[PDB]
Amino acid sequence: SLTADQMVSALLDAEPPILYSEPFSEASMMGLLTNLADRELVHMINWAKRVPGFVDLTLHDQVHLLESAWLEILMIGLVWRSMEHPGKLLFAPNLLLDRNQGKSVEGMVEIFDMLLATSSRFRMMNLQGEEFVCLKSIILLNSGDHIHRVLDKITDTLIHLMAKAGLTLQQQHQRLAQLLLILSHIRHMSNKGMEHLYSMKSPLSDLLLEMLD
Amino acid sequence: ALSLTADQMVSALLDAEPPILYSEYDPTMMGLLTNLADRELVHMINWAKRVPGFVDLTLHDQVHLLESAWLEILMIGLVWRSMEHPGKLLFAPNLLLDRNQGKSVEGMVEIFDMLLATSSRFRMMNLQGEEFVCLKSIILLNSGVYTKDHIHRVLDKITDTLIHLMAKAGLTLQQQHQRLAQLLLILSHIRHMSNKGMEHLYSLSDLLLEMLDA
Ligand SMILES: CC/C(=C(\c1ccc(O)cc1)c1ccc(OCCN(C)C)cc1)c1ccccc1
Ligand SMILES: CC/C(=C(\c1ccc(O)cc1)c1ccc(OCCN(C)C)cc1)c1ccccc1
Repeated sequence: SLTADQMVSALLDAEPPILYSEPFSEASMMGLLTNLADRELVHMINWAKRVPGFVDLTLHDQVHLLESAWLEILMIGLVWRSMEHPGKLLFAPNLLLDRNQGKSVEGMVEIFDMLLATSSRFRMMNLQGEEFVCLKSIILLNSGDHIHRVLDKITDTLIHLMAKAGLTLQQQHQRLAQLLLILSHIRHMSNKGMEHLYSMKSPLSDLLLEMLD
Repeated sequence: ALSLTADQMVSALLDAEPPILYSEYDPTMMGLLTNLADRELVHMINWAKRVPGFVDLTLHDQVHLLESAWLEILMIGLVWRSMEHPGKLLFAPNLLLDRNQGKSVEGMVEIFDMLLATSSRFRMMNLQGEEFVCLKSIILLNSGVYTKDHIHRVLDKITDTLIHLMAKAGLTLQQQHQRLAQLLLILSHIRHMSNKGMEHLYSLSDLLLEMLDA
């Protein structure tokens, strides 16, 4: 219903805050991130409810979308924070880790490097905040009819941002392609992430349902 | 390679297309799929070498891109040929499985329904052959690009090719970048399905370098 520019403003206003973290072992480092993550998830839900077209979906669909996309969203949020910190990841203002410390957790050295590669790619493209919030909304809606019309609106919005940037048509859809292809790499990183979290001993849906309702 | 046109890009990719192989005739499942995939893999190497700008890369990079994308390439091919067979996957012309047949297969418990939905998606989008071969080429160059400027230059060109096909088809410019977005978002799902497959298979850098010595 809305215009390409008020879509930007609405999403920007719905942006979650940057939370603070609470040598490392494997269990203490994953304790830090899990905590930050679970705190971060509360704010993600409130953000999702303010993404245009989300609350119009059934509760069953809202939960399902967040359930499959939550790690993707945390990761692209992490990458966005670490953009101006080459060779490092900004989990929190009080938790900036280089590649060296990432070996505290086994199997995390691979995922770590994939996040750093994404961060450099965003810097190479000089990703804007107006585009970032658009990419993040797409992730929430795509990873899981009405949804596609909303997704089609975000595409127009992204194009609108690139057209106002002074870009000709060729560089516009080229950049659009470049951006969306990164999401495939983000999905990949999430998949490898779920594995590791599954490779651990023992409520998201409970948290999702509790806060969404 | 960077100086081709959209029509020359399409023409090169279409003639680079691998043949649809058959499952081994033996009247008297993962074994059949493994056998089929390994024979398909040999044709994939020949195809990849015909993808514009792929041979401009080093031998090491060619191996890396293929080891990262091979299952995605096989899966999108599976989805493509299963398009006009609703609610059923066409692994081979003589190996056609529907859902209940597929539910009883090793670890295809998750991806079968995903592959069908992807096939449903392409069908209701009316995916053209010219678009398909473009998407498959994109997969080849993009899957391992993060795990280099020439690669992104070829990708941008395949993007230019896709847009041209949509403009010629008679789509408005708004419909053009919308369709392009839809197609590329699907690649995320295909990446997702591949990961699910790789894991199950996990329970190479070698053989590729062997095949590309040709
Ligand atoms: C990439 C860092 C990370 C997590 C993370 C990323 C971004 C962010 O802002 C916060 C954390 C991470 C770690 C643990 C985690 O667990 C939450 C789920 N619990 C309830 C099991 C989630 C994300 C991670 C995820 C999986 C495996 C290893 C590490
Ligand atoms: C989706 C069907 C499939 C295979 C397949 C897909 C498309 C195609 O055209 C042909 C086959 C599949 C099955 C086995 C397989 O193994 C080859 C590698 N071997 C040496 C381990 C590859 C793909 C599969 C992949 C992973 C797990 C379970 C099934």
